[PDB]
Amino acid sequence: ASKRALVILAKGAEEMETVIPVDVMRRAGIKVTVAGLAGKDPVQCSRDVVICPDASLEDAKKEGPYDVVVLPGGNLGAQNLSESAAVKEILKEQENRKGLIAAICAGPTALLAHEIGFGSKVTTHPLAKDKMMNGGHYTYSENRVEKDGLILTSRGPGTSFEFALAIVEALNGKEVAAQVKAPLVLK
Amino acid sequence: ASKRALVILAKGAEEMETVIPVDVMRRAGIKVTVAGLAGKDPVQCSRDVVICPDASLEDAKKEGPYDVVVLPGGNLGAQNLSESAAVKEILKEQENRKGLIAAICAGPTALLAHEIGFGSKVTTHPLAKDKMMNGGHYTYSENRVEKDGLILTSRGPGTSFEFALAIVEALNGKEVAAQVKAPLVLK
Ligand SMILES: *[C@@]1(=O)C(=O)[N]C2=C([C])[C]=[C][C]=C21
Ligand SMILES: *[C@@]1(=O)C(=O)[N]C2=C([C])[C]=[C][C]=C21
Ligand SMILES: [Cl-]
Ligand SMILES: [Cl-]
Repeated sequence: ASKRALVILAKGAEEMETVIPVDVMRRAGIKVTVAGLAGKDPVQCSRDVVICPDASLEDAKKEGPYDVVVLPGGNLGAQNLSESAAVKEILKEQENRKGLIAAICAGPTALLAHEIGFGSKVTTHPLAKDKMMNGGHYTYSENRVEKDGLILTSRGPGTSFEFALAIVEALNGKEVAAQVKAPLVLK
Repeated sequence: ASKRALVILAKGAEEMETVIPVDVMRRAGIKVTVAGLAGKDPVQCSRDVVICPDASLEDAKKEGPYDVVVLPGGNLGAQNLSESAAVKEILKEQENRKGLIAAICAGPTALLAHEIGFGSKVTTHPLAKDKMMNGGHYTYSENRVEKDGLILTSRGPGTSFEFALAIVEALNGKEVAAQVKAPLVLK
């Protein structure tokens, strides 16, 4: 049975941090749902790329749970995720069931907002560190990708391939990740 | 005056190779037009990410010329670009005016199709080499990014940041490219 990923797409999401994981996960044979926070309508990302979601979050929630819940960054996207009671509910559920939660750049700050994964070692974008560390609820890491307990985090657009491949490894194993990686022409 | 980029978006385009250059160029202050080959409607990319173009190609052509014309890859996207008389016209015009032409992965095969830049040193995805080299009209390179005469080429999703930053350097200079690069958290 194929693994399933939920990628939550909010206004102001970093479009690279959205598309790279979506695409790489699909290359891995993961069934990915790009779910619009606001509804079914197209989403204006941080650098004005407009992406049509596969479904509203409301509807995608009905088809859960998922093997991974993915939170892109972009400061304003992460802020929208942080303010959402629907996101809170999804993440709490995922945490309760011991499922993978993945977040990149400023995305991990939504974990703080929703009180998810306290005590975990995490990374963020350098510019998001102080926000993430308010209260000392996590242990900070400068690794490009970090993973502790349920929580997989990464730093920025430039770590998005590494982040995506870590998700692939967690869901489908090291061999599939390596097979997906090779045709990408990564460094 | 800001530099201007035309990114031609066809069905089957590799969405990473589309979004990374769009986003990075916008970070550089370049005015980017994502132009839909088929018209104004949303475009289903290779891994099913759906992107709404800024304009149809028909309309974007009217606002040219541009400082760079960018051809994403994705085999089926590149094939659609290769078959298009409108693309032929745009590239011929850009070549005639000694403007930058940039293409990635299988994207450079559209240059072959349209007889653009013969004699240039080029790279492609490894799997697109034999197509690109049919007739020996170009000189092949294994560099991650290659640039010769008017023609800037690159290899794959994993070289997209390098490709984008090369475009930024060509248009806006080395210092802007470096400033845009730093916050990305590239290796
Ligand atoms: C991330 O994409 C993000 O979420 N925030 C941020 C900043 C402030 C700079 C560069 C990259 C990013
Ligand atoms: C490129 O994106 C492309 O245009 N073609 C291709 C192939 C065949 C494999 C991996 C990446 C790419
Ligand atoms: Cl941001
Ligand atoms: Cl392809």
